[PDB]
Amino acid sequence: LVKMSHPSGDVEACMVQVTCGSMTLNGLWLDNTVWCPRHVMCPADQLSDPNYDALLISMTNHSFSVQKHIGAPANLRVVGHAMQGTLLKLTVDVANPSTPAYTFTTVKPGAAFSVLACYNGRPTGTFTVVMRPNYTIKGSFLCGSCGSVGYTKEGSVINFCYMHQMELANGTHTGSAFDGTMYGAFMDKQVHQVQLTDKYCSVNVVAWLYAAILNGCAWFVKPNRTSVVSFNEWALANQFTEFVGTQSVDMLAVKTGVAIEQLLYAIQQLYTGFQGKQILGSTMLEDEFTPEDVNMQIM
Amino acid sequence: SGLVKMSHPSGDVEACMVQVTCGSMTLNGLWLDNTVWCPRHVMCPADQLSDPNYDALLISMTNHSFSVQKHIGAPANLRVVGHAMQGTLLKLTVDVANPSTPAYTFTTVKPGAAFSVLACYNGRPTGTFTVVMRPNYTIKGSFLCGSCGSVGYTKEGSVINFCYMHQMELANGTHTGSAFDGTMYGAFMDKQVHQVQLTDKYCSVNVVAWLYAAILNGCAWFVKPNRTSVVSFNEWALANQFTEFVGTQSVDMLAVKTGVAIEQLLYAIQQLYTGFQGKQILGSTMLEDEFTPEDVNMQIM
Ligand SMILES: COc1cccc2[nH]c(C(=O)N[C@@H](CC(C)C)C(=O)N[C@@H](C[C@@H]3CCNC3=O)C(=O)c3nc4ccccc4s3)cc12
Ligand SMILES: COc1cccc2[nH]c(C(=O)N[C@@H](CC(C)C)C(=O)N[C@@H](C[C@@H]3CCNC3=O)C(=O)c3nc4ccccc4s3)cc12
Repeated sequence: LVKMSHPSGDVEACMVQVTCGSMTLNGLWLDNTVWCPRHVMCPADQLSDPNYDALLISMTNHSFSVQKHIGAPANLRVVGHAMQGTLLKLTVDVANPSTPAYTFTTVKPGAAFSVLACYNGRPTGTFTVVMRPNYTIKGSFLCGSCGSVGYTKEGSVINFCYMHQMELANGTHTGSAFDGTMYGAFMDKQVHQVQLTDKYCSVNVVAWLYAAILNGCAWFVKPNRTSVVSFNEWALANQFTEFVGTQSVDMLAVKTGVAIEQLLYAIQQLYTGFQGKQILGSTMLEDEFTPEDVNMQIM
Repeated sequence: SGLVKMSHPSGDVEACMVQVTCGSMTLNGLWLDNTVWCPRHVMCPADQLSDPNYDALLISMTNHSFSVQKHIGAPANLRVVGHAMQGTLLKLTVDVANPSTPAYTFTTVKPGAAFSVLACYNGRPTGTFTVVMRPNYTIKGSFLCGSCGSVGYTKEGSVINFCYMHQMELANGTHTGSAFDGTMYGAFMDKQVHQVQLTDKYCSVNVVAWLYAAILNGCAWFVKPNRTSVVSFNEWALANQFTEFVGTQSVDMLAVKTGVAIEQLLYAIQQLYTGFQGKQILGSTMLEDEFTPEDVNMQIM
């Protein structure tokens, strides 16, 4: 089991640098559109309390500059601007000839996606995270990473789901979907913001227990069962997300012969502590791997 | 913690992966300029995998024995016009130079150092991850049948350093391969026989970096005034499944920034190994050695 992200090449060919005044960050160029965080527009004196409508009104196409540094580098001309939630939709005069097939999806808590971290329009690293139940991610981002992009891929279509915007007071990160809505209803302004209390992603804990059984670690499997409905009611009071079955979990159920309901019962017992024992070398429940991960990695 | 498993963006290496077939055997290869590198056991008949005679096998080959195809991006009219064997790898010469060859070197990676892996099947990139070379010359990767010829690399400036070509999964979950000079890591053999790795060890210098990352995040309950010298720690390490600590400039920057000395963390390690005393560090109840000093310097700064 490793943290496995998609190959980033197709997304690399879409990264650009966006400049507005003396401010810069990353943007994503698809077709004739460049997407980027709207706080490019924001003077340093207005970061803590910005008026984005007033700021956008004071912009012309000419306020915005877009540079591509990767591939055959190019200057693009901004021929239109618009604001969509927390994102800027610039229109440019050239279409990206390396535009992949893509959609815009919103990731759900517990689901994994790949992030391409960039600075000044240059990809520097790639990693994968799961969206946390409190709609933050446990990333690795520094000043200037804003506009870095998160995505999944089904076959050859890339599903863009995340554009990075902020690091909260705790170690964690958040950003917006490409409809422009910030995950977790956080605000793109320079203010201290307190996230909700996080939860265990139940379906990923289940996936992880199936991975243990697949590896010969099954000491926690008992005949006792907890129904999904019973589990989900118990989950409300215990900081666990609602469990929603999928095809991937069922395949692990069929492969191991252990029913989902036996592991939901197991989670309720192990949540109190492992009483001296370990599971896959761990003393705590692991929710950072998905059923798809376990399926694919241990095919 | 602000620490993730950070790989280099794979686009450079994706544009170099190809599929190499010899008879009815297939795996991945690496296309750079007029050369395609792939594991030599693509030459071996399944009946003979357990005991190959790669010298005899190579004599038996002609240029026409090998077929190379690039499926991704712009595809492949690739004709093999030369072949050769270098250690456990084949070096094939092809008549088209890869137009997307990155600046590259071949360097052997050392235990404790991290590198990016591009996992591929039948010439198609499917995933990327990063690993640290274990002190017993294995990596804890995620590889299935057909991943052979997948590549591990690091990147310095514009220069890709290719350090690993995938070859085997040992009887534990664990993986090994060769450097591009042709030598298998750990002197394993590329043949279909059971092989036992040497015992693995904690990478002391990476554990030190991780504790520094803890201090940088305000997690410093484990820091005491007590110290253990490098010499005394390294003598302790031979007795306790830890690698020799070798300090570097990257570790020094961490020590200066935090104001906690390496030797304080060497003492902390000796205590934390015996037990975390019901506490955790960066969300872990056990020492973590899969993050390098360079990792912490880059990701936390
Ligand atoms: C009292 O203030 C705080 C209290 C407690 C926690 C806090 N967090 C933040 C906060 O996150 N600010 C956002 C900015 C806001 C406006 C979205 C921000 O700095 N994003 C970074 C990535 C950040 C930085 C650290 N690593 C993270 O990934 C980024 O790349 C860029 N920002 C700008 C801004 C202007 C121009 C170019 C760029 S580029 C402020 C804050
Ligand atoms: C009784 O012998 C054993 C006892 C105990 C543990 C063992 N492990 C291995 C062993 O690993 N063999 C090598 C192959 C050898 C010869 C280096 C191998 O299967 N490589 C795989 C990747 C492996 C497979 C599972 N996931 C891993 O990454 C691969 O991709 C390909 N192999 C071939 C082989 C021939 C033609 C095309 C391809 S393509 C043998 C063995």
